[PDB]
Amino acid sequence: SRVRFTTAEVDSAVARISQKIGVPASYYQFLIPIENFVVAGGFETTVSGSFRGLGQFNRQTWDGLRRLGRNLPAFEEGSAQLNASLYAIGFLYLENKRAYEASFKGRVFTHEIAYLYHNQGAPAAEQYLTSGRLVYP
Ligand SMILES: CC(=O)N[C@@H]1[C@@H](O)[C@H](O[C@@H]2O[C@H](CO)[C@@H](O[C@@H]3O[C@H](CO)[C@@H](O[C@@H]4O[C@H](CO)[C@@H](O)[C@H](O)[C@H]4NC(C)=O)[C@H](O)[C@H]3NC(C)=O)[C@H](O)[C@H]2NC(C)=O)[C@@H](CO)O[C@H]1O
Repeated sequence: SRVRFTTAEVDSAVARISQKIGVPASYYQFLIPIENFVVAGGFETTVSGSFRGLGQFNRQTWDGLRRLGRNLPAFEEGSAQLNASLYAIGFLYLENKRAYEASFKGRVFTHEIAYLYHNQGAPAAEQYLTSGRLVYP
C-alpha cells in the first residue's frame, strides 16, 4: 500500500512540471518531505486508504480539482503515479493562490501559507489566517 519513488525521479518530474504550470519547485521541495516517508534515496508514499500520494489528497479534494477542468487521472490511479500526483499538488496550489490573493490583498502567498491551505483546505485556512493564528516575523 505504498509506492516508493527515488529522489532523482521526483526531482526531474518536479523540475518539468513546476515549469509547465508555474508553481515554484521549492514549494514541492518543502511539501513532499513533510507529507511522506523519507527514506535513503527517496520517498515512500501511502496509496491506500483515505489520504494518498505525494500530496496526501483525499478523494473529495482530488475530485474537486477534476471538477475545475484539470486533466487528472482518477484518484486511485493518479495518486499512485508520480506525474499526476505532482500536477495535483500544483493545481491545488494555483487555486489556493487565487483564493488567498482575493482574501488577503497586498500580501504574499508564501510556501508556508500555501501549505496551510493544502493541509487545512482553503475554507479553514482562510479562517485560521483571519483569526490571527499565524505568527509572522
Ligand atoms: C485531523 C487533521 O488535521 N486531518 C488532516 C486532514 O484534515 C487533511 O485533509 C484536508 O482536509 C480538509 C478538511 O476536510 C480538506 O479541506 C477541503 O479543502 C478543499 C480545497 O481547498 C475545499 O474544496 C474547495 O472549496 C472551494 C470553496 O467551496 C471551492 O471553490 C474549490 O473549488 C474547492 N477545491 C477543491 C480542489 O475541491 C473543501 O471545501 C475543503 N473541505 C472542507 C470540509 O473544509 C483538504 O482539502 C484536505 N487536504 C487534502 C490535501 O486533501 C489531511 C491532508 O493531508 O491531513 C490530515 O492531518
